[PDB]
Amino acid sequence: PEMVRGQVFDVGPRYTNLSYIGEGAYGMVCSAYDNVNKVRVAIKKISPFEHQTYCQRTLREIKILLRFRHENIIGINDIIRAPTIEQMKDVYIVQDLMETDLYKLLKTQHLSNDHICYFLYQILRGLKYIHSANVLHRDLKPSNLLLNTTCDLKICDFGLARVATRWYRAPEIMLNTKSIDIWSVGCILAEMLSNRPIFPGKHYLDQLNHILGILGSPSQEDLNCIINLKARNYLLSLPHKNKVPWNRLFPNADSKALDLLDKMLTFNPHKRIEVEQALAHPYLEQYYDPSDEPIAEAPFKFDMELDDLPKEKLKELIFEETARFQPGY
Ligand SMILES: O=c1cc(N2CCc3n[nH]c(-c4ccncc4)c3C2)ccn1Cc1ccccc1
Ligand code: NI
Repeated sequence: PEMVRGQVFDVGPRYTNLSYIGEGAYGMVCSAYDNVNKVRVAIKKISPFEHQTYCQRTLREIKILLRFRHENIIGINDIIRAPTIEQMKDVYIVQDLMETDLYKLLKTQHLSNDHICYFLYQILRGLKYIHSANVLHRDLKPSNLLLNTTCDLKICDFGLARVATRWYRAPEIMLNTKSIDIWSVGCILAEMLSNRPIFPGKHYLDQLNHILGILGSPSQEDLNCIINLKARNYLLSLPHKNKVPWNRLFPNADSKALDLLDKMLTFNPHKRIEVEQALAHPYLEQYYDPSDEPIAEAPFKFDMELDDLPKEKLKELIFEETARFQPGY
C-alpha cells in the first residue's frame, strides 16, 4: 500500500500511482490511476470514527451524494473500507477527477467576464438542484468548486449538508435558510471579480466588521429578527458605517453582475435573492436555460435522527451504507 505525506492510503491493487491534492481536519484527498476504467480518479480518505460529529458528516455526504444525480454535482463511484466493522478505521470515497478548483484558479488566473458568468451559472444550476431536494450545502467556498479542462463545474464536500473558513459564512450564522448558500455564492462571485476575498475576517468580530464596512450599518428591521444578544449589543455599540457602492469596489465589473451581487449580499436573509430568481437575473441571460436545469424527483429525507445517534451506531450505518461496493454483495 502507498503512503502520501506519512499517511497510509490503502486503495490498492485497483488504485495506484497516488499524488496529493489537499487535506482537512480528519481527511486527505489524493489522485490515483484506476486500472479498471483506465483513467485517473480522486480518492478521499476519511478517519471519522472517534467523533460523533465526524460520523454524522461522513454518513450524510455518502447518503446525499449516492441519491443525487446532476452534472454540476460530484458523485461517488466507489467506496473502500475494511472487510469488518472492528477493523474499519478509514473510509475511501472514489470520485471523478477534475483539473483544478476555483481556489487554485483564482490564485493564478484573471477570469474574463464571460467565464465569471459561466462559472456562476453552473454553481446556481447545481444549487437549483440541491435546493429543489430541500437540502442546503452550508459550506460553499472556492475550494468546493471543481473545474475540468473544458470549464465544467462540479460542487463537492457535502459533509455539512442538511435538510431545510468563515469568509463565505452568512451573517445570520454569525448572529444565531437556503439563503445561507446564496450568501456564499455572493462571496464567490465577488472573489471571481477581483481575485481576493471580499470579507477576509481573522475572527467572527473582524468578519462582521468586514461585512458592515461594505454594506454599511444594519437597519433596525435587520436587527429585528432572532439574534444572539452579545452580537446584537456589539452592533449597537459600533459607530455608524456608510454603505460602499458596489461600483466603488469593483470599478471594472459588469453592472448586471453588480446588480445580482447586491441582491445576493443582502444582510437580511428574508430579503436575499433565491436561486431561481438569481438564475433569471439579466446577467445570466446567455446561459439561462430552464429546459436544461433539472430539479430533484422528490425532497431528500433521512430515515433516522442522526444527531441523536451514538458514534458506534453511526459507524454501523456507515458499514451498511458502504456494503454495496464490497465484492460478493
Ligand atoms: O470532499 C471534498 C472532495 C474533494 N475532491 C474530490 C473530487 C475531486 N475531483 N477533482 C478534484 C480536484 C482536482 C484538482 N485539484 C483540486 C481538486 C477533487 C477534490 C475536495 C475537497 N473536499 C473537502 C474535504 C477534503 C478532505 C477532507 C474533508 C473534506
Ligand atoms: Ni473555458
